[PDB]
Amino acid sequence: KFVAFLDVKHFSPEDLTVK
Repeated sequence: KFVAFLDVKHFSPEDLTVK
């Protein structure tokens, strides 16, 4: 969840891991 390094973007199509 929240994988965009934006910390303000709901979800992302480039999810790699839990991070």
